[PDB]
Amino acid sequence: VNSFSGYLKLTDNVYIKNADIVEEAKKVKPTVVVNAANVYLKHGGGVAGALNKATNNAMQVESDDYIATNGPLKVGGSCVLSGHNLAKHCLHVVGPNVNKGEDIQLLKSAYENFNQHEVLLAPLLSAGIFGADPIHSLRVCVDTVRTNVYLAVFDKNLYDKLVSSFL
Ligand SMILES: O=C(O)c1cccc2c1OCO2
Repeated sequence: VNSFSGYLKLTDNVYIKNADIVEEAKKVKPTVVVNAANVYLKHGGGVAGALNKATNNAMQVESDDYIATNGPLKVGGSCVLSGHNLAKHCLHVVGPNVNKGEDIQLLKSAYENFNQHEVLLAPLLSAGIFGADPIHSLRVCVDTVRTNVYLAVFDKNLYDKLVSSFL
């Protein structure tokens, strides 16, 4: 049993809810929240800007030190950093950004990072301002992630379309 409430069950391991991932993280304090990161960990907008704002920019300060030491992530890659006030840990995952021309096949590699964690609160990778089709992102998630993933979908309209169209 875990703390997640109000989710619709899609599969054995994937759950979905219409929710602001920031408000959800603040309520649940999950072990792992996933950030929709870029390779520079520049948390300007979308999910990353919202998560970082909720940490009062502490996420960005920590991220800048990580990049100064390690250099940029790979598209499809990840790193584990602090969850600050939102979670124990933040798994920063880089899905391909279609609005930069990145290979959508890298979305499966991105979701494979989730399998290193037993339970996660996450957004749909490469959705929103990363430009991918969220229906596709949900299918890759279901077909890739084997650990227990609680997906937060901010837009109610999109949430209802994802549920209604789910195979
Ligand atoms: O997927 C998004 O575009 C998004 C952007 C910001 C915050 C969020 C989101 O979904 C969960 O909560």
